Amino acid sequence: REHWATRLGLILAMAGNAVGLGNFLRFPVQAAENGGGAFMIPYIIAFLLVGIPLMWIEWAMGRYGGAQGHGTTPAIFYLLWRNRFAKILGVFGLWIPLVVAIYYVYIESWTLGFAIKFLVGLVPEPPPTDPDSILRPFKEFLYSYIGVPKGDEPILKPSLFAYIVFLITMFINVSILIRGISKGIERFAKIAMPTLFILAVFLVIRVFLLETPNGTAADGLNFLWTPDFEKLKDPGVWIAAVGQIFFTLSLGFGAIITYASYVRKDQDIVLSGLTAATLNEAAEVILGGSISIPAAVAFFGVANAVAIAKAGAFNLGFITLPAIFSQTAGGTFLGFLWFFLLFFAGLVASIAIMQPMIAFLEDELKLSRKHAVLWTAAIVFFSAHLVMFLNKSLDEMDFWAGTIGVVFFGLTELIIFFWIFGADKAWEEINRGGIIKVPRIYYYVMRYITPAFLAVLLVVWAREYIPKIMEETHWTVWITRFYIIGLFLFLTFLVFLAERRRNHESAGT
Ligand code: NA
Repeated sequence: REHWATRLGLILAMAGNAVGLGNFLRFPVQAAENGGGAFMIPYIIAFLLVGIPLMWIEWAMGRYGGAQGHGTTPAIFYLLWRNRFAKILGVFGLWIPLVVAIYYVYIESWTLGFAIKFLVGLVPEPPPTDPDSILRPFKEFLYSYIGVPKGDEPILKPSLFAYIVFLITMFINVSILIRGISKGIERFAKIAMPTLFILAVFLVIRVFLLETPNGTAADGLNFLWTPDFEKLKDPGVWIAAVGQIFFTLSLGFGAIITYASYVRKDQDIVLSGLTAATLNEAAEVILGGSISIPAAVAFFGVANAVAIAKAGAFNLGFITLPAIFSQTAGGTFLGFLWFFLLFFAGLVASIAIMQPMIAFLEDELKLSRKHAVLWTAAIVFFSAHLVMFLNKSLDEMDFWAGTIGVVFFGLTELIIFFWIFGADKAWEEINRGGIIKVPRIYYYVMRYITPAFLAVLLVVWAREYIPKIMEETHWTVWITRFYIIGLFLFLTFLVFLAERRRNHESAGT
């Protein structure tokens, strides 16, 4: 049973577990939509009150579980709280990261293919003042890549290039994963993370060199870090912030769990945990935030940039930014560094979220790692044809898995641990082996404040928001829902087969 070779590599694998497209694509959008410093106050408080305490919880659960030879939730949950219903609530730990992995690798597939075309100079050349005559070639460029419908039909038809780049991205994930935890993953994490922070810093610097009549890049800064204290009363903001906090730290993914289960029993989660997190927060609020937004706020001024991120998630990353760059000396290459940064950022993140499914096939169904990975790739590859060819199918999985399910699972796994399993046994399992220890106040966050946050939020969500989604939507949503439900069923059948194999051989041995 594998463990992390070196401590730094651990932290670097854990920081790359958190760090990814969320730092770069996602964060700028959620902050732009939610109005800068109006988003940050919630984001920070959520970080302390939710992200922080939740990460230690997931850490401990992973380590505690790995000690018993179990990396995933369906197993671990049985241990903390003994039930057939503990296993069932644990199937969300396989399900969330799987469904997320489905559309996530595909979006990272985009970054790779763009970086490729952007290097070789296959990008479009805009006409030598007007923003729309500028952004359009790139809008068309992305739309041509992912095959956005020209018709009414909710039907995507990606390019032969995008398709093959996905197969490649899939291969590259396999190649990292098939070498295991220390050899495959921990190596790459040591390479990638510095390789990442360097590319980011360079871009941050190079982006600060932008000025137009419309603004400096220091305009975007003071938009992001200067509060609106009135929006403190707006629930949608608080809902947006925690959605970022979860997604950013890979909370509720059953990710931190699986990785941490390869931590040796004695090893400190209480420092390495905090470190890899504070690394991500750097890659988010410091690096990630200081690139995409300030560039647009510089070119188009604030209000227009804010209007671009509302117009789509991929507007800023895949369209606006490379467009801005093309107005500068060697901007096509500076674009390649953008998408190259993204690929490497998503590659550390994607190998993390495909692991839980792999660790399961290993720890439970007793599959060779080679086999665990191939099938995990096969399932993800196949299932994603839905995301690729069906319009807005991507939106659906993001909502159920990486939006709702993550919060549902976070509160769930906090309850199972800090309540059912009991407070102090958990409080011990955390600080145990710790190089340093969790502040006494954080005991009382984990027990009360944290779940009080998630429960109340999950209310203000369900009551004041959700039904419109479940109602107003086009009927193609039921195709994704159908499938990803049959994924839960499929997974539950494996949890079933696992406990059956357990019952049979344990009676013979
Ligand atoms: Na992130």
